[PDB]
Formats: sequence, C-alpha cells, structure tokens
Amino acid sequence: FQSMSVKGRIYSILKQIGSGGSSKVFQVLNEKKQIYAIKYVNLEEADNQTLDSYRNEIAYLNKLQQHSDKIIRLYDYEITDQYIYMVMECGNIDLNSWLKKKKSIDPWERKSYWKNMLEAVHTIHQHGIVHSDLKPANFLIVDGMLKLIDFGIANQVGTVNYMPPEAIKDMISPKSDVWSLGCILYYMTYGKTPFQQIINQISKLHAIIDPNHEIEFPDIPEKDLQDVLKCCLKRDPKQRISIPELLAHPYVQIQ
Ligand SMILES: c1ccc(-c2[nH]nc3ccnc(-c4ccoc4)c23)cc1
Repeated sequence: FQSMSVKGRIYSILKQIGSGGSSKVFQVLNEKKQIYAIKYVNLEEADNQTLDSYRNEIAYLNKLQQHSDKIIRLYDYEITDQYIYMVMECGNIDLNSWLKKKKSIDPWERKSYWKNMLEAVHTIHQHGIVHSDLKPANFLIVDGMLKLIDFGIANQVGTVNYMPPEAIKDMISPKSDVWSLGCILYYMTYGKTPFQQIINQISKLHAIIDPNHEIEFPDIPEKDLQDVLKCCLKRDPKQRISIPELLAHPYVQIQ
C-alpha cells in the first residue's frame, strides 16, 4: 500500500522481509513489475566508524558482483547523509530458516549448496576478505542456488556455534571461514552443529578450544562427506584444509 523512490525509479512496497535496529528490508515491485528486495538503512545515529564500515561493504558488494553469481545482486543504490537504499536481488528464504523447517536433506541438494558456499566464500577471499562470522543466516536460496548475503565488513543473534578455536582464543585468516563452513555442512549432515548439545555458553567455548574434546563423526554412506567434515574441523588452523583444496576435493568433484 506504500511506495518509495530509488535513483528516480519508483518501487511499490509489498511487505517487510527483515528488520534491524537501524535497518529494514522490504519486498518491492518496480515499474515493470519485477520483484526486488530493498534494504533501507537509517544513518541518523551512525558514527563515522559505522559509516565507513557501511560504505566499505557496499563498495565490495558492488565490485564482487562481476566475479561470482553466488553473491547477491546489487542493482542500484541511493546514499545520503540520512539514509541508504539498496536495490537488491530478492531471495526465497535464508538457509537457517530453510534447514530448521526441513527434517531430512537430499544428498544432492547438500552437495550443490556446499559448492555454492565454497564459490561465494572463495570469491571474497580472492579479494582479501575474510568474513569471520559465517552462519546459515548469511546464505540465501534463490533459484535453488545459495548466495552469500553479506561480507562481515558492515557493523552488526551472535551464536558461537560456528565460531572457530582461533576466534575464541583471540577474543583469524581464510581458515577461520573454513571452520564455520564446516560447521554448516556438519549441520546439514548430522542435523545439529558439532557443539549444539552443550547448552552452557562457557562450557561450549571451552569444548571448541579443547583438543581432548573429540568431535563425533558418525559413519555415513558418503565417506567423502565424512572426510570434508574432519578436514574443516581440525582445531589447528594450520592443519585445517583451505578453500582451494576444498574445491578440488572428491566430495565436490566426483559424480
Ligand atoms: C528471506 C528472503 C529474502 C531475503 C533477502 N533477499 N535479498 C536480500 C537483501 C538484503 N537482505 C535480505 C534480508 C535479510 C534479512 O531479511 C531479508 C535479503 C532474506 C531472507
């Protein structure tokens, strides 16, 4: 019932997809009736540090568009001293909500999603970006294909489930993203994150950094998938598999 203007183009508001303390995301329709997601950011209470973080991510988002299609499209944007309007690709659902709604996962769908995650994270790394906060919520399903929604640059629940040992110790290299990605795959495999069973946050963090605390990897018909999980989950970042190595792995390459 409402409408908005971005770069002299008019958009009809359908609904609010998401909300933030200073931001909101809306599902909208353009003049040709194409559907988009518009992210609205309010800059009234934003300090200079916050503004540079927002500007930096937008610049990386705009630049990386060309490099991979596994990164959400940023069609256009309007930025003033008061607000930011970003016209972007509209997804179907985030990977967190999708995994929560679904009981079992297809092996083919899982592999397909893993490849997409690897391609999106590889792309940011090539540009010197390490997300450091990967979670299923950072991924969006668009046309049966996963897309990275953010780069971790802009100022931002803060779950510790996908947090690597080196991030807990430091209170961080591309290998940090490998651990988080592994946790996601682990969830996609076993239906829970490696330390989901540990309810107390302090007891949980200790386990993640505990060498003795053994991560269980129950036997599954996909041995390649079992190996990826063990390779991603090595506590020592130096013993952990890299993204380029994950791309040449049998799990993503063999039929
Ligand atoms: C479900 C459906 C669509 C989107 C979405 N598609 N494109 C988006 C661009 C920026 N932000 C979101 C978002 C984040 C939380 O709520 C919406 C986007 C996200 C989740």
